[PDB]
Amino acid sequence: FSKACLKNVFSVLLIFIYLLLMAVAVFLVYRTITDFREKLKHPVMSVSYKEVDRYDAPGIALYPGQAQLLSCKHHYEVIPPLTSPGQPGDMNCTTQRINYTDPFSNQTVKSALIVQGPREVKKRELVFLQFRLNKSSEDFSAIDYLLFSSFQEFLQSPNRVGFMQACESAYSSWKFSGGFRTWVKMSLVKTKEEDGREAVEFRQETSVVNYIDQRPAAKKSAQLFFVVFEWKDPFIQKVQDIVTANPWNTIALLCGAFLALFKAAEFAKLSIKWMIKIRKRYL
Amino acid sequence: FSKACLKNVFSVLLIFIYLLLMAVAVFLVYRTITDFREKLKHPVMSVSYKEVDRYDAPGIALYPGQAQLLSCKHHYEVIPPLTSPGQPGDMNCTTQRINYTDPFSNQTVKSALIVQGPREVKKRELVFLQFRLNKSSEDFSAIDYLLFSSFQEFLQSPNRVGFMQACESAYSSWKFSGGFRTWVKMSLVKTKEEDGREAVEFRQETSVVNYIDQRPAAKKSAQLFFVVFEWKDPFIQKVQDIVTANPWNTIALLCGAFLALFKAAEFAKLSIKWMIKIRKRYL
Amino acid sequence: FSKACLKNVFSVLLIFIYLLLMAVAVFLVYRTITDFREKLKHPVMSVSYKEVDRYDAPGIALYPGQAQLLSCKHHYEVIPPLTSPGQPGDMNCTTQRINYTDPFSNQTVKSALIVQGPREVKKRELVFLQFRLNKSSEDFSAIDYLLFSSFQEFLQSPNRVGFMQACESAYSSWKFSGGFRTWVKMSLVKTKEEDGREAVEFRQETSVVNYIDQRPAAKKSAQLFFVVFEWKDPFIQKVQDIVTANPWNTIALLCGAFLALFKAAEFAKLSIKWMIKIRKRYL
Ligand SMILES: *[C@@H]1O[C@H](CO)[C@@H](O)[C@H](O)[C@H]1NC(C)=O
Ligand SMILES: *[C@@H]1O[C@H](CO)[C@@H](O)[C@H](O)[C@H]1NC(C)=O
Ligand SMILES: *[C@@H]1O[C@H](CO)[C@@H](O)[C@H](O)[C@H]1NC(C)=O
Ligand SMILES: *[C@@H]1O[C@H](CO)[C@@H](O)[C@H](O)[C@H]1NC(C)=O
Ligand SMILES: *[C@@H]1O[C@H](CO)[C@@H](O)[C@H](O)[C@H]1NC(C)=O
Ligand SMILES: *[C@@H]1O[C@H](CO)[C@@H](O)[C@H](O)[C@H]1NC(C)=O
Ligand SMILES: *[C@@H]1O[C@H](CO)[C@@H](O)[C@H](O)[C@H]1NC(C)=O
Ligand SMILES: *[C@@H]1O[C@H](CO)[C@@H](O)[C@H](O)[C@H]1NC(C)=O
Ligand SMILES: *[C@@H]1O[C@H](CO)[C@@H](O)[C@H](O)[C@H]1NC(C)=O
Ligand SMILES: *[C@@H]1O[C@H](CO)[C@@H](O)[C@H](O)[C@H]1NC(C)=O
Ligand SMILES: *[C@@H]1O[C@H](CO)[C@@H](O)[C@H](O)[C@H]1NC(C)=O
Ligand SMILES: *[C@@H]1O[C@H](CO)[C@@H](O)[C@H](O)[C@H]1NC(C)=O
Repeated sequence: FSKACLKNVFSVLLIFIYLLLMAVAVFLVYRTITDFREKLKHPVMSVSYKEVDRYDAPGIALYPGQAQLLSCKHHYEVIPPLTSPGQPGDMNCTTQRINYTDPFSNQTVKSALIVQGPREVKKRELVFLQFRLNKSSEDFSAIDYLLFSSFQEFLQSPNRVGFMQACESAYSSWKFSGGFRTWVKMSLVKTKEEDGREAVEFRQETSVVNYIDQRPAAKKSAQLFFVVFEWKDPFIQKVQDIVTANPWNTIALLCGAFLALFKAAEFAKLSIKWMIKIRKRYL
Repeated sequence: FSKACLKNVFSVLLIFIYLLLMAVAVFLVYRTITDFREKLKHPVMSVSYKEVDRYDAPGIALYPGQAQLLSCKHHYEVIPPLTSPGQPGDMNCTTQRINYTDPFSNQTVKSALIVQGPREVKKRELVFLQFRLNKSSEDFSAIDYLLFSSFQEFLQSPNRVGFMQACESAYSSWKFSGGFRTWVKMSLVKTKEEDGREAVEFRQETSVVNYIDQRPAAKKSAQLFFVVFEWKDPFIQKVQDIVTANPWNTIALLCGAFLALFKAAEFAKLSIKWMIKIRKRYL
Repeated sequence: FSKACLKNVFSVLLIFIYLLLMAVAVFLVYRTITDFREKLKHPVMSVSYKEVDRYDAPGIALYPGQAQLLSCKHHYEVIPPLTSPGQPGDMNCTTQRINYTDPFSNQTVKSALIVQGPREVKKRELVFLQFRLNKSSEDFSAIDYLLFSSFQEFLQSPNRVGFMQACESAYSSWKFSGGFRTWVKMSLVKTKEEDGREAVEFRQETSVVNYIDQRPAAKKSAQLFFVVFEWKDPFIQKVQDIVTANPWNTIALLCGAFLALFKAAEFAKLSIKWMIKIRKRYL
């Protein structure tokens, strides 16, 4: 009746209390393990993928030098035929300009043009950029570009100079050539270091397409650069410490270890009792 | 004797029965967990690789437009020197032609030429294709291609039109340029969605090689396209829900949780008995 | 006092002995499982990443044929402007030459030039190579290259001929074109087979940049090849058998299975005692 129900309730709450205590002990051991692992250098890391409905707009830092940005536009899955190559027109995108001292030599000041990238991967959104360089005594006509995760973070950055140097430290620098159109499909990788900081890196796939110049031969001295930026897939890659990335495996291992210790203690007590009984029976 | 053996057999079969019951309960809990997980959106997914002796022949959907397929051939690890570039000859491969309305605009009807790809990765099998385009008023001379997993599935597809649209929805579209030879190394990725459907995607690595035209200057108006398709490695990538991909980790976690619950119940019973005995001894 | 301390010490050492025995049994079962898995063909494999402070210098096997290696140099993050393209000069790197019969046809003897690659990824170390080919009646001007893990291993190899054939068996062969500069970012993948042997493979990302030739028109007959080699990131990928790569998950599963078996045995004994008591009470 009432007494049996009260006893059952007391037993259930005591079970819950002991479960809470066991969870606390297991969590403390896991916290100790993670604290030890965080101070290791070069640990083994695991990989995971996560799908996104829409991407945060990335930042494309271009280094045209003397080349003038002729045109930048947003398109969906297709680029309409060029109205007049080599002519300025239709320049309407979110762009910023930043000068910063190169972190590797300190002799050269890099001037970068930051462009907001595309967001809608599931609609094949494209950012199409056209540059024109009048003349250059240098060989290997190319424009260098760099990719970073967020344009908004750069916009609200307190420094905006150390941000660009930190971006240059990342391994996301490439070049695209003149006289060609480069289709770039970018992929996002995020690595979680033991300090808690996130390092963002970009993979790329490229398609290089020759450009046919029907402009007059007198106008062929200038060089035209065409580049297209889009997201390859809605999957973001995440590299994280193998123990920290999957806490549940370590929790299961620790629970098994504790239960094994309890079992071993019970067997030791049983063996002690057995030996005591054997000694008593013998003498 | 007989009685002891019978008792031992009964105990062993009872142990097996209880093990079956525990396995049934653990499987039911795992099934409930997976049913909950399947209705989540954008979960964390794990990656695995599997080696294959031979590949299923893929489907290469090319969009030449006005370009004529001059030649297609299968080679092993090397391509013999061209007998006569720009001339038709040696066109012998499994090819099919399909017209379908583009799923993104519905104004344009895409005409695709499907080619059966290579299978023997361990023999470096190559599919070599040569196209020729007489003239084109458009710039950016390129031919678009798409990759899908199985040519046989397309061959036996009941629709053959929705199949191509679904393939176009996948993120496996690229282009290759004229006046160059493009060596394409493809890699296969298969993603298992929670609905049970498999999404197939292709990664690519490209080598672009300039083509030297020794044909007469009067014949240089036409543009030549050369493309090579082969498998990069015998490893197929598989991306799957992290809980579903490794059921054994979840099984171990659930077994540990159940044993912890049993241990907690035993400790609660022991504590109840201890307190009852203490109360009896005190008064 | 002394007796209680001695009893506690004996109990603790017996607990340790039983824990050692349980660990031995679990390790034996895991060893049996791994021995069974090692004889499987095409198993499921997991992936992990490991960071490195510095890379072991790789081996770049180039196949110039009739092209002469004009220049090879080591640079950090930037290549100074060319003093005089097409002219020999500044050839100072660790290079070796090897002839070996091709393992696929045995009719052709491949002559390879091995170059020691870069090591310091965190300093963006670059290996820059320039070749010059006087004339060639063949089309598709390209130079084939292959990548292998260690130059030192090739240097101390007892055979040096079977080593190159085994390297050619690996899926790390590409080409780079003349009249262009190819920036190659390489990534290292190591696969552990069940036999214990390690297979090394290379991924690559390429940037192709057009080269502007201001040399006199009489000197344009020769073709110039420019290639740059560097490491993309300090992360090495490792693909290994899923059971062997994460032994701790299997250890946790086996510990849970053993504890479940012990629990089932205890429940069977309790049920046997219950039924015996019920039979005694009834009659
Ligand atoms: C495009 O440019 C025009 C003028 O250059 C501007 O008024 C318009 O807002 C721009 N649209 C977008 C989407 O950038
Ligand atoms: C940045 O440097 C460029 C020259 O490279 C020049 O426009 C000026 O010095 C700087 N621009 C601004 C807006 O500070
Ligand atoms: C360049 O200047 C920066 C900041 O003053 C310094 O940290 C770096 O060591 C310098 N590099 C040299 C002197 O090579
Ligand atoms: C530089 O480019 C402009 C295009 O904005 C062109 O009008 C001008 O003629 C070019 N300079 C020379 C010297 O041709
Ligand atoms: C190659 O083509 C010829 C005729 O064009 C045909 O008879 C032969 O069967 C073809 N072989 C292959 C392997 O496609
Ligand atoms: C497909 O379209 C092409 C024109 O693009 C033309 O051959 C014809 O209309 C269609 N071919 C077939 C076989 O239905
Ligand atoms: C194109 O037509 C298809 C099928 O009729 C339709 O689903 C799609 O919304 C249309 N797109 C438009 C009207 O932009
Ligand atoms: C079109 O290509 C064919 C090759 O099949 C060639 O004979 C013909 O002359 C070309 N057309 C023109 C107008 O040159
Ligand atoms: C560069 O070459 C010169 C002579 O060609 C040689 O003396 C020097 O040791 C070389 N340095 C390096 C770093 O290879
Ligand atoms: C290797 O072959 C080349 C010709 O391809 C020639 O130098 C010679 O036969 C061999 N060289 C050496 C050093 O054995
Ligand atoms: C080429 O020679 C090698 C070694 O003698 C042999 O293993 C291979 O089968 C040969 N290939 C042929 C005859 O096609
Ligand atoms: C071959 O190349 C050399 C450069 O070392 C050059 O001097 C020579 O003239 C070339 N041969 C011919 C036939 O031009």
